[PDB]
Amino acid sequence: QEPRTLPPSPNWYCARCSDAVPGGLFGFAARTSVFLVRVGPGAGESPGTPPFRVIGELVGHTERVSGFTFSHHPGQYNLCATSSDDGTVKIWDVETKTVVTEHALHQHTISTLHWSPRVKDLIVSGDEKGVVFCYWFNRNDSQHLFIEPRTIFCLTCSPHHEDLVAIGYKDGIVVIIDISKKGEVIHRLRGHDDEIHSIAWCPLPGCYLATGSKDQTIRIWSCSRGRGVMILKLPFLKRVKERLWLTLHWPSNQPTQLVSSCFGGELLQWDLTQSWRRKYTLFSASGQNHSRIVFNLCPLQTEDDKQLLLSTSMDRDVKCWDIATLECSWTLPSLGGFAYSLAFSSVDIGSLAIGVGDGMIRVWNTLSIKNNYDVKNFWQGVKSKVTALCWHPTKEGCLAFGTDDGKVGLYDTYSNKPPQISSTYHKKTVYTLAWGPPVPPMSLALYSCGGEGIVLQHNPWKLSGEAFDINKLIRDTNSIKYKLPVHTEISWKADGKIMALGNEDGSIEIFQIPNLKLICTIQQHHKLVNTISWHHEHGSQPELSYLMASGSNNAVIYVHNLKTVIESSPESPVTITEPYRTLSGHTAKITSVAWSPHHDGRLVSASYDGTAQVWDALREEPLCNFRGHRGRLLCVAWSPLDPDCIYSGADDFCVHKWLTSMQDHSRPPQ
RNA sequence: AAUUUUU
Repeated sequence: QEPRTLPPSPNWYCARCSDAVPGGLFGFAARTSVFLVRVGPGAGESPGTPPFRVIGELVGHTERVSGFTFSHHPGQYNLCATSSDDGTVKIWDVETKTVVTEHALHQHTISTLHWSPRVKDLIVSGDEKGVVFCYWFNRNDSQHLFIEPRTIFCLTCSPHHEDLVAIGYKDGIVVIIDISKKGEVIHRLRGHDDEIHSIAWCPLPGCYLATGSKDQTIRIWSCSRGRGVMILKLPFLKRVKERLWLTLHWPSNQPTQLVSSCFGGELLQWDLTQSWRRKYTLFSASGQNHSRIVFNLCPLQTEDDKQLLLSTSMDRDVKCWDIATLECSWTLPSLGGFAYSLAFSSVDIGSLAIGVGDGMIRVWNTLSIKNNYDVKNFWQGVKSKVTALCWHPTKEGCLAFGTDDGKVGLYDTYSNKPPQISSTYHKKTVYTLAWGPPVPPMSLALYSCGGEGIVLQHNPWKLSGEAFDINKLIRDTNSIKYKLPVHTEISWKADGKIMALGNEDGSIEIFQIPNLKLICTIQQHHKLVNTISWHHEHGSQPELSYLMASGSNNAVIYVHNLKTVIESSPESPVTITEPYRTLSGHTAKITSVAWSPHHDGRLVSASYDGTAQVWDALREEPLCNFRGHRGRLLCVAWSPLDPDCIYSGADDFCVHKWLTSMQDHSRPPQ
């Protein structure tokens, strides 16, 4: 009864594209949005489950968000500012999730921005050209500063001095400017030999400064003396050149300690008291750690007075760290491509496979009591966009996948093995996979449909063996010498006695089990058919299994009843020109349709119009419309455990789990 | 694992 959101991956190589504020609110730049996560007691989570929840998304930017900064002024914790490759800096209100005000002052790509800790309405941003804008949103004032012709990597307002800002550059230079003095350089800090990844000011006054660099050192500067006081060299730890991003977190609670990032995304707490010994402590001493570099660290203090630290990483995980134990309280996984596919296993209830465009299958254990985002990654053998997924009907852990390259493979979810790869490769992208009875000349066979329109029948147990093109059986059995339509969808009836094929011309053909005799042809659709779905067998009316839903590049959805024609098994093929039911309201093509396992005659549709709609197919009534995605939907799967609950993925790198009863709208937008 | 990735 709780909606969940699998978000896009936090953006890489940004000095500050994630922040957090007291009372458990965290924000991180993913793709062209910022995602807000409530963490701590106020998340309202059930006990025994990580106390975090995705609650909001900041939609508005046209391009990659490069920077994100919360207001840390008491009473103003709801406002935040972002930066984007679209040249704009936007002030946001998290309560309403809308843009308070924006500016387009930078003339070059923005590097980072920072909300001033001493001026309520002052946000300072800087670009790759070296230009810095001081912006006071209260009365739209603006200051244009140029310090040096060098690329800015990071910038950090002094916490004790309103006029003091620290700027770190790609060449390793670090300078401290005064805003009152037209960004006059007060101090120039030379020592680093490589790009500056983060600047952290001492939380106490009396003016120390910490900098982290690709040159694998952390420097502590004295702003009064203007020179470095202490140099730290990142250690080499167990488990060619290694990528490194070196960010720093200087905890107010422990002024003595410093926590920076290390190779492979290890985290380190440095004890500055033991300067000469140069002691450090490794986070999670006892696979809870990141497997790739960490870009951002965000302190979060919950209302419980528990001190946490959120980390963002190239490994596409957001991790929450408890500062007291140095252990990982929870991890939030993320997607790095479009959610092309969504498949719920019949044998293993709860397990939902996700075909992602980053070339990695995710398996999400929806059933987990202890973990709401319990997701296992399968990258072996994929390496290509996963465009199609289909669980095995009987065998558990057996997962069939298809790729943009036309490759079809068979994964063992339970094993650590690489998947078996079918020797036969589709010429185009694999649109759909389906399990059904074997056909000549070949227990269950695996059927793959290529974007070139060829349906192939592979041997699951001898995937190395040549797959057979089903068109040959269709021609021989039905005595058909005309050129067969190119197939775009393959679907089996629940009994597996009937196979439906959808073709690029929009027609749909129905075949009988033994040797694929053509029983009937349906010509409702006038564009390529993307999706066909048969109704489940367990229902108040027995004849309900004969209902077939159909989705094409037109927005209209058709339902057909095939009990009359299937029962007749006529010697000569029958053509249906009239639909049993007509589902009208989408605005763009239909990518996927799915009948509900819990209710008779209830269909969910996904569409390029960016919405999913649920229908009572029998009364041709639109029940509810889900508008949470910000892109085109590609796939829908009904929850097999909850009747009100649906999963959809879209081209916005998002999977949403939403409740039919929670939607505010009945029908798709006009 | 690979990846300055974001079709």
